[PDB]
Amino acid sequence: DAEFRHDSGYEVHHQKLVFFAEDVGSNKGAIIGLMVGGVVIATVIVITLVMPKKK
Repeated sequence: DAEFRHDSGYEVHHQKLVFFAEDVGSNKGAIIGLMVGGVVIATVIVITLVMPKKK
């Protein structure tokens, strides 16, 4: 039993982008730190997809 419990997608897992973060960030704060970083790095890429079609 592990499939009906309310936290099944956290109790049971396999591949996820945060497991690169777990590699560089020493600790939880830095591991989410880095994932919030990732959203800032991916948001800048999305801005620059848009300015060459708009300008």
